[PDB]
Amino acid sequence: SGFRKMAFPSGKVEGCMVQVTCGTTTLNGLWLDDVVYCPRHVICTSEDMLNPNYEDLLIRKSNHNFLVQAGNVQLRVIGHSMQNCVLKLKVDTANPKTPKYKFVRIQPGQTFSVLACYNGSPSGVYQCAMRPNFTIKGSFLNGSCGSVGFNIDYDCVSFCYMHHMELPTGVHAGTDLEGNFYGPFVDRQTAQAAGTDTTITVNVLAWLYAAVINGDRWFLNRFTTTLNDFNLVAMKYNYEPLTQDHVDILGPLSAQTGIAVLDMCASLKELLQNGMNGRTILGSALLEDEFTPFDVVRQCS
Amino acid sequence: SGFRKMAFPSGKVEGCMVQVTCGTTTLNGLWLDDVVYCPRHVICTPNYEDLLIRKSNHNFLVQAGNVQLRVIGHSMQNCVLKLKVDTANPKTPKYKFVRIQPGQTFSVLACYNGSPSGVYQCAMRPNFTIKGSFLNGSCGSVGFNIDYDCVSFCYMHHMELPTGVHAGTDLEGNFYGPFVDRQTAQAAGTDTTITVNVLAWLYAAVINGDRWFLNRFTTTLNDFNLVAMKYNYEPLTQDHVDILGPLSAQTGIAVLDMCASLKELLQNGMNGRTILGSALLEDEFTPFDVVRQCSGVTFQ
Ligand SMILES: *[C@](O)(C(=O)NC1CC1)[C@H](CCC)NC(=O)[C@@H]1[C@H]2CCC[C@H]2CN1C(=O)[C@@H](NC(=O)[C@@H](NC(=O)c1cnccn1)C1CCCCC1)C(C)(C)C
Ligand SMILES: [Cl-]
Ligand SMILES: [Cl-]
Repeated sequence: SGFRKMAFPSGKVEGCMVQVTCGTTTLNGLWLDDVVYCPRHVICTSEDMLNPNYEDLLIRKSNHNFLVQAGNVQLRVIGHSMQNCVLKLKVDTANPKTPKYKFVRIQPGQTFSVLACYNGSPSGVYQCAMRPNFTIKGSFLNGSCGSVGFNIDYDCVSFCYMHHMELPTGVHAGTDLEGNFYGPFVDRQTAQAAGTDTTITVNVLAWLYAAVINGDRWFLNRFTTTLNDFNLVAMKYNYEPLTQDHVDILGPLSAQTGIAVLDMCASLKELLQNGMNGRTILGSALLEDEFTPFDVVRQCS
Repeated sequence: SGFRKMAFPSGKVEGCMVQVTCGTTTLNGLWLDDVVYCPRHVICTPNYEDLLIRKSNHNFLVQAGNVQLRVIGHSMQNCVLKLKVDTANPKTPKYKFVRIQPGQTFSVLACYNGSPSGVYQCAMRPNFTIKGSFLNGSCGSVGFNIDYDCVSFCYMHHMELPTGVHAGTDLEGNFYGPFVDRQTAQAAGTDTTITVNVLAWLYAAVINGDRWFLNRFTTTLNDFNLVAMKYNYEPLTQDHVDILGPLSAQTGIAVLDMCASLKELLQNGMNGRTILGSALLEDEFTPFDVVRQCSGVTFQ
């Protein structure tokens, strides 16, 4: 029993972390096989972060302008290339600690573990979600760029995030491991508005199912709703629309608990109307939206 | 910016986890140097001395991945089994065994069949339980802190209590709390809130720009402790005040000034507001956890 914000064990990722220095900029890189991946803005100066011409800056660099440190060992850079907003440094050594891995681009609502690192060394591991507005609510200080997000379903590491910047509201933006930003963001210091964030409805329902599995029934009611009436109400609380895909996805937790998906929707509608009235669900006084249907089945079964 | 429930990096501990099988019971062991540690209840179907006498070394199946370890010795220490093996763990980190106090936090590496499955942060509750997340097969999962490349092992998981909270031992097999490794009736005591940790988390909030709950008021240790008692909060000691000293100095909010904030929150509630995305007063971050996370301390 119990229900925690549970991260993946970080060891497979810790053995991939290195420090990358170009100029006076030091940040983290990810060493897989004979390639180090890091944010391309490691090549930028103070005098040019508004409108950097990355192609013009990179052509001016030598392999020897990149200092790559794995523990107290310098790796030899024998080549460099840019893929979207990630820099790929070819190095003379394959990482002997390279795990089984893949690169996956995730959808809003998906969860992943972050290993927050400084100077190529890990500080901590925590759980995050890709917000509907394509930010993440991370915990990152200066130096954390090149920290990664990952899942480890079944001994294979799925890299899904690389950290690049903090927005003025204190939330975070970054790329997949192909260097494509999540959301409308660019690696420039120009002003860039994050969309209004919304609550991940399918995740809140998954968590209510986790609560029932763990023996909490207080918030259930005798009512049902149509999907369309649910979405009309939930939109008024800045909840994401629930789609038929989401209803299908909740089918197995519905089967395990014997509570129909649109019956649980009616419970959520009442909780938005009433609040908790001094009660808690799985030790929270708020409706939690950073557990996916898959995360609930992983932790509860 | 940002403030998350952050665990220690788990890599040093992942390389120590093994599967222990005795008869029909499979659970987790911790492999350090040439010894595997696990709950003594692995030998059960209790008179532990007697049950153990009847076991030869080959009764204990220890697997480190798909490699069998050879057991050459077995002894009991309190409620832990120590299995001597013929090979030292070449992945043994710098470590020590420590016994923590109620209110102290640590990371749990939840494991099944000797395989790490997840990591989370929790606190030893004032009632000596932990609010963990554990299914059948999780016994022998361990809790730990890291302090500059040294792993301090503090917890080994033994059982779930009827309310769904968890009980276990230090790595010398001494239970936290008034629990026994027996199928008899046992209950979590009334729990209380870890006051010094709530104050640390309000400092984390202020560092992260969440300031609405701050007020002009200050209090006394004596006046606040009468309010703490009233709200089933642990007493705040002068040592706790001294421990929050760095956060007082960094934020400009003295501890008894923050206590007057906490009094108002206990008396009044949060009036529809949140702190660091919580509608509850969070008590599973220590002062050291807040300094750690907000200053970017790393592990070697
Ligand atoms: C990272 O590269 C790093 O760890 N570097 C090691 C120390 C040497 C670093 C992480 C900093 C917290 N990231 C950055 O420096 C990035 C790079 C890459 C893209 C832009 C630059 C600047 N930057 C930032 O994260 C900045 N963020 C911003 O400038 C945002 N704007 C504001 O925060 C802001 C605040 N008040 C008024 C006006 N603007 C913008 C917002 C829109 C998207 C782009 C970033 C700082 C300010 C350094 C956090
Ligand atoms: Cl996805
Ligand atoms: Cl969290």
